[PDB]
Amino acid sequence: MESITVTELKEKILDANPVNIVDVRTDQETAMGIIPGAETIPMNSIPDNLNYFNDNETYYIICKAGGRSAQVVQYLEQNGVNAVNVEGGMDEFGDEGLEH
Ligand code: NA
Repeated sequence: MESITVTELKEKILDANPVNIVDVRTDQETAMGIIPGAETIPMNSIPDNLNYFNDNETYYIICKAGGRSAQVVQYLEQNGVNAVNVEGGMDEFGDEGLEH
């Protein structure tokens, strides 16, 4: 499985194009704020939303703590999707600069 740190993810903002981020937390959690540009698809619904993922692209998956997102990454890869886990989750990403 592939993974990157939150520090690495933030520095990605300084790159040419924005990366694809998928926030798999639940509704009330995302209600507290999300990373600008992130798509919200709860983990439980990932199996029914495979059509969202473009096979030619890569998706960075984030959750509250980093474990559940890793589970989603493995699931996605085993279904032909390119995914990377964001280590530490939103806990480590922090509550600064989020979209409310
Ligand atoms: Na959504």
